[PDB]
Amino acid sequence: SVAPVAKANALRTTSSNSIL
Amino acid sequence: LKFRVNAQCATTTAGGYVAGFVKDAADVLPTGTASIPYLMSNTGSFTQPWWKSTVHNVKIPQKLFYTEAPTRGADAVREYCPGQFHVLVDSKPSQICP
Amino acid sequence: SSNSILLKGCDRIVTVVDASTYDAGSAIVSIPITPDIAYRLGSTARTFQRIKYRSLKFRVNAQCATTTAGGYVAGFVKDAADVLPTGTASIPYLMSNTGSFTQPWWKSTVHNVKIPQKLFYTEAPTRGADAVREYCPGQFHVLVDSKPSQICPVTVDLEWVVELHDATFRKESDQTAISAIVADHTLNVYGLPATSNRVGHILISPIGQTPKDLTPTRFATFFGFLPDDKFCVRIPTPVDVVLTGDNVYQSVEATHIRAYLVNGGLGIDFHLAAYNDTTHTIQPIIPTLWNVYDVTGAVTAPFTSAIYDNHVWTHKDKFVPVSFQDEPIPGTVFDYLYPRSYSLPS
Amino acid sequence: SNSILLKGCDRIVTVVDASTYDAGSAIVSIPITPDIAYRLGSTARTFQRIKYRSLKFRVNAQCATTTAGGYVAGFVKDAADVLPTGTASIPYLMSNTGSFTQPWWKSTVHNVKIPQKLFYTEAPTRGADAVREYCPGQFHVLVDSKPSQICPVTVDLEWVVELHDATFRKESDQTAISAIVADHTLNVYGLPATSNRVGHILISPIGQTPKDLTPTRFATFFGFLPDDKFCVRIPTPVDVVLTGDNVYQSVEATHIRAYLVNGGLGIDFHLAAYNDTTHTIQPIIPTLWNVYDVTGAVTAPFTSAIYDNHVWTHKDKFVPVSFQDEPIPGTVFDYLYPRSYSLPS
Amino acid sequence: SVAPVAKANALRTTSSNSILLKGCDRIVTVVDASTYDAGSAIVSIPITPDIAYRLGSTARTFQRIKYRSLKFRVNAQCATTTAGGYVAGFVKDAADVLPTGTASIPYLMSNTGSFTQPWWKSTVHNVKIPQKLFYTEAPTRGADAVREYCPGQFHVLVDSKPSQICPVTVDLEWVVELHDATFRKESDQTAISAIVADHTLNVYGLPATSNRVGHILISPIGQTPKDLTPTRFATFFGFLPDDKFCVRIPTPVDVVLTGDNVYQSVEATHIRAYLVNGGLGIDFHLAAYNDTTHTIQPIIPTLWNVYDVTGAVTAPFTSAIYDNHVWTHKDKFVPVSFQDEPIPGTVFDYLYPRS
Amino acid sequence: SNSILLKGCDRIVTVVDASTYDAGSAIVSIPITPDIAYRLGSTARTFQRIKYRSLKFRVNAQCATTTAGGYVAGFVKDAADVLPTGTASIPYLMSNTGSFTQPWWKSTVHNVKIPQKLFYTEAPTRGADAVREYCPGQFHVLVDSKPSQICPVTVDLEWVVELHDATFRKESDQTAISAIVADHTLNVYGLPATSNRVGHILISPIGQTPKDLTPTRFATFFGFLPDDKFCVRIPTPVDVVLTGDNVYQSVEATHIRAYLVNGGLGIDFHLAAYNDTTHTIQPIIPTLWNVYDVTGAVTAPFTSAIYDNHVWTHKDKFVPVSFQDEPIPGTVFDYLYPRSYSLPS
Amino acid sequence: LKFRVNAQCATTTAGGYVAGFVKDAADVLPTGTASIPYLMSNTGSFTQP
Ligand SMILES: [Ca+2]
Ligand SMILES: [Ca+2]
Ligand SMILES: [Ca+2]
Ligand SMILES: [Ca+2]
Ligand SMILES: [Ca+2]
Repeated sequence: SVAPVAKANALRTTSSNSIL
Repeated sequence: LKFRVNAQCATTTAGGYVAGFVKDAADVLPTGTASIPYLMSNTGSFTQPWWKSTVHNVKIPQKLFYTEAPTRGADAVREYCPGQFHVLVDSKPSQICP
Repeated sequence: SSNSILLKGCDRIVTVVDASTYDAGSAIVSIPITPDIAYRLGSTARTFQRIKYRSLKFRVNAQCATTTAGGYVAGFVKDAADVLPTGTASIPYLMSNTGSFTQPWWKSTVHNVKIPQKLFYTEAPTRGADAVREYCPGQFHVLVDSKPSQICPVTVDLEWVVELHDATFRKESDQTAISAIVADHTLNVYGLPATSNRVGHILISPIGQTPKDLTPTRFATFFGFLPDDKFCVRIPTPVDVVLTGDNVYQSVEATHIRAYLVNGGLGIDFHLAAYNDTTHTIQPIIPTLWNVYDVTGAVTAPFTSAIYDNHVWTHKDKFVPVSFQDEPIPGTVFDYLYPRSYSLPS
Repeated sequence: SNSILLKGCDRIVTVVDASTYDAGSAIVSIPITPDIAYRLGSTARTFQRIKYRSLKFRVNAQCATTTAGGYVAGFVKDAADVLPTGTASIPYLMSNTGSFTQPWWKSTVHNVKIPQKLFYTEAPTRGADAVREYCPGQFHVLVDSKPSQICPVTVDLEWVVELHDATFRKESDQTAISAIVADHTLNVYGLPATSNRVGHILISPIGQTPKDLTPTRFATFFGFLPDDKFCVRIPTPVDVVLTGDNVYQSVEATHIRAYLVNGGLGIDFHLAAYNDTTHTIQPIIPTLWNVYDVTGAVTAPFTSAIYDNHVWTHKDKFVPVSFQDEPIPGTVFDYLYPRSYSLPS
Repeated sequence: SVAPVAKANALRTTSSNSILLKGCDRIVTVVDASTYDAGSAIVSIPITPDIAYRLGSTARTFQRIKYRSLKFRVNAQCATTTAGGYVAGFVKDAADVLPTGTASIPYLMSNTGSFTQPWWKSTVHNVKIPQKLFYTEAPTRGADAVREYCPGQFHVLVDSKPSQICPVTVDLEWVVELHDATFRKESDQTAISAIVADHTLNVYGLPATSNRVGHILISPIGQTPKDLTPTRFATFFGFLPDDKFCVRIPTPVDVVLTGDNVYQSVEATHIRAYLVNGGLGIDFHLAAYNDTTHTIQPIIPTLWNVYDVTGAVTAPFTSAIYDNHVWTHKDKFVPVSFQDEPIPGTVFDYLYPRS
Repeated sequence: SNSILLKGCDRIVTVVDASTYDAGSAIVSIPITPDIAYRLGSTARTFQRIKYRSLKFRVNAQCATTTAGGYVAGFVKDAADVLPTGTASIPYLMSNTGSFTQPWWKSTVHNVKIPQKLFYTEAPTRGADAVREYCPGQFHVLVDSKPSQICPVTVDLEWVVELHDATFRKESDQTAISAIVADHTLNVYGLPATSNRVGHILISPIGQTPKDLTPTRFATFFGFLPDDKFCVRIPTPVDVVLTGDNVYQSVEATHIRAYLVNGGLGIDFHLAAYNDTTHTIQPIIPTLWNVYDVTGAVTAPFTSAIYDNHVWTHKDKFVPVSFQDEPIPGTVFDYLYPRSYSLPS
Repeated sequence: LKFRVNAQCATTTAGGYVAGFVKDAADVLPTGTASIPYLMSNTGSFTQP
């Protein structure tokens, strides 16, 4: 295993739902 | 519930963090550097270097909680809270880590 | 069934260490495997007699920066009683042991130890001699191969799985033993000059020759915790004291160092001491305050002067805290009354 | 090939009247080694190691259902473990896997699954006392609540073992002997120097004043009658200082020994040690203590002496040895200095 | 291809194998048993890899051993004109200590394989110890549990005192399994006792006006004690002393230093060898660790230094009184450095060639 | 039947900082004999001959990719061959069949196919030094280009061998010891005859004037502290001539020995040889040198003496022996005269 | 190779010897004081009056 300059916070798009 | 701990720093930054979830509202982590190994004995329990960001899913008991604390009568804390989430500083970051 | 379980869990075996402050070859982790090493494991293991370690996985969390050069050697020596050489030469010794490896300070690993499927006792034997081999499958180590340039925080966790067998409950009737936290100085007693006020008193003598009394913030820096007028300790080797008065003479082994109130109780100092048969308790051996029986049964304090033998104590010496009447003090009681900085292991 | 399989059965504890024990005290707490059963012992003394195939304890109490109270029994499977010595022993013992409670009128039999390990048959005479190697654990019978009337209790052991590695050893190396009564002590005083009473062993009833140790009292303290050649190794040595003209010498009193006085009519007891001159334990009376000078000649230059005060309780264990410091065996001791025959121990 | 901050040395866990060895070594050699009386044990060595050169060398590289076969060969060089005999045998318990000897013979004889023989005949013993897995070293930390690292001890008792010079030798022909690979430190030299039972070492302190009154002397149990010439030391111990011979005493001897207005008692814990007259001779004296010099020194009043409360060093002692003591062939002296460190075997062997 | 198959692994070289080596110099050049690995050594000392089934060298360098430069490693399969000792070593070594080059930040493992011959396990103590019989060749790690920053380097050896023919031998017969520094020398002068300084060993920093050899300097030259009984066999004997009234004698100085001066406060170092009179190595001071005459009587007839000038460099190998000329073992020497613990050698 | 060591010394002679074969032409033994246990480690070696 190799060490990077940096690892980036896992890209996660906030997702919601519509309600009644 | 999934907690996203982000730390936007380079692998040059030494040290790490410890995170996890205590599944009782009443419980109270010992307030020293001793908090860490206590928290670590709880079932969810990450340690990562400051440069490594995580996501932590937390299986929560499928009980119904009240949504607010009691304004009347006694403060039975376990009825409205499923427990605390913690992120502790194992070892101080060697440089600015946000 | 009962009388037998299978238990899994992950706990913290050892809390943070900065390897950047450790001489090459020294161990930053040197831990004998016993159930009490892990919070959850130790608690449940108390409720059984024998244990079998099915899997032990050491999670070594090395969080040194990816630039910081150098590495660590870590292994598991398979004998509780063995002891690595205090030197840089420990490392090639340890490398020779099975399952050993190096890895740079930034690289954490999860090393799996393969433990003999023998049943061990779960606790140190309360009766008899401390055969460490009976209850400990071995020691887990982490040595500093190449001392880190910069800060280098390192920790260890354990993934364990064990069988617990034969169900009892232990008191637990455990007791502590202290030694000095720091090694840059010693504490000692003096018998010369006979005239002095601090004769038989305990003093701290640094590398800097001159002895000095215990502030006791001085005591604090030697033992790692604060004193208390109820502090008493058993000495590894007794110290001869010679009481003498008007046509009377007695010899006494100073078996204890005790704290005692000084000049109207708003002060504390430390003196040599032994169990007094009259008082049925541990008192500081002071001529006028030392009482004794005579043939008739009467008690008297005829001693006017005393001659204490010189003696020094080091980091190496093992003290053991005991309530007056040398009654051993439980581990949790001592840790409360006399709290040291929280570390793991203890 | 040498090894054997021995069945048998043997009284472990002889009858006792439980109505005299307090609540919390044990009528039995006994580490299982072969030497407790007669038959088992006498054969296993001719073998080095042992496996306990089977153990069944028979607790008998021959009393009527009129007798109130009960007992608690069980087996702790670790030689090292030590039941808390209060009334607290009971609930601790009860948390162990075998754990009866019965009324005093109900007798039982208790089988004990023992780990199938090989134990040594004797404790180590050399090196450290790693107790777990020769004992699989203790058997206990505790007095939950004192019997309301005379209830006599016994314990038999049905046993089956395997024996291996052929040797032979004697019933004992040595014996240890403690006091029978607990409201007394033995004392040495040296404090009033001029007294002719210093150095001699005395009996103090803890409240009362101490008095000279006479055979009739000795009896009530130790459970047997002393004699001309009673001698004992004390557990902690006592310091002694002898002096004369141009002469001083420190001597550790390592024994209490009997010696005879006023022609041999009576006998008294004195601190004592081995005299390199005579190669015998002697009573350390300054005029009578002999030493070598550098030329090898023997003198007795001492005239004064200072004994350090010391005390001994029912907790102290004295070991009988002959003069010459040869520790005297159990069988032999019991023969020379007989006490009441109880069995356990 | 991309360049990292760093690449980590390929993780490789050292892996070894367990072996089965055969071999043989001289296990013990004695000279002149003759002085030893009936029941004395001229040989009783507890079996451990340490004892044999060759075994001990390999066993050093393993944590755990299993002695599948031990075969002992007892010889005695005593000519066929020597009367008397011996019993030899193996006791399968590291802890057992024999009766006194007078009666040890019939005990040893009850242990299987044990044989009785005249001095001028040899015996051979095939001992087996299957299915038992020992450590290869006495525990460093913790209590010394003899049974963990030792399968028994091998004895040779004098049955009838030999009439003439009767040196004895035991040779072991072993075959073992070794497991769990480690590497240990060299073996520290073990306790030493006399090679002769008709002599004692002695310290007399009594005639205080005497020149040699803290010294160690050798008394032929018959007559008056003599000074310890190196040649005598050798006849008693088996080797020649040197100027840094220091050895730990079995039980400490009390000593009392003194001068006007100054008193101090000193637990004498060693016998040092010091230099006698202007660095050409050598004598032996009671000794103790000196906190002033951080070394074990002979307890001579005028040369014994101590700290005082100020921290300063002073030599205020003018007279001194030594309690008498006696050492015998039955006593165990542990060779140590002037720092009370046990010296490793090979170093001892080099400083102290036997004979 | 005696023979075995041993697996293991062992540190060959302990960590070093490559950033301090020059280009062309080797951080390792090491002839493979069992005595370098601890585990391997300690077992193969109990066997006469050996086959190397497997050898894998692990070169570790725990540094960041920021560190410039690289290393070259490989194995020369002949014990006799000798890499040219310049920066030229590198391209020579590279022509051998195994031959890595890597940047300092890249650690490797190098397997080495070794001829399946049986080697002796030790060098010959008798007869000629036919080196090819006990060594299959040297392993080298050379500094191509000096590391731009601290790069710590180690070498482990994964090994698998067969061992045959059962014997036993000690870690060493003797040891050889050279200088630690290279900008100095040791000197003997006899040239200004009248000087009280002749014959004694001195330290000259090659440019500076020579000065008396004192413990503190001795330390910086040899890497350890001398003492009362430091003695050494020199590689080339030095001639010495003693004279008196009707008396002359030539004596080869075969040792440098320490002796003590001015009461024993300090110590100095002198040419020395074995004295047949006293059976000990002695410092060859005319008044103190004793000899036999034909009648067997011992005299010390010498009053003058002439020492021949000699020089010693960091290239000279001194061998420690006790007086009596018994060469002292490595383990023992290291114990008596401790230096910094490095591993290879 | 089969070696037969005899010694004419009569049964009244005390002392003994060790005999054995070292499978290396180059080995030289310890000094003797300690050669005995070395020689004894080489297989086939026997100690005898
Ligand atoms: Ca609400
Ligand atoms: Ca237990
Ligand atoms: Ca036994
Ligand atoms: Ca070991
Ligand atoms: Ca060879």
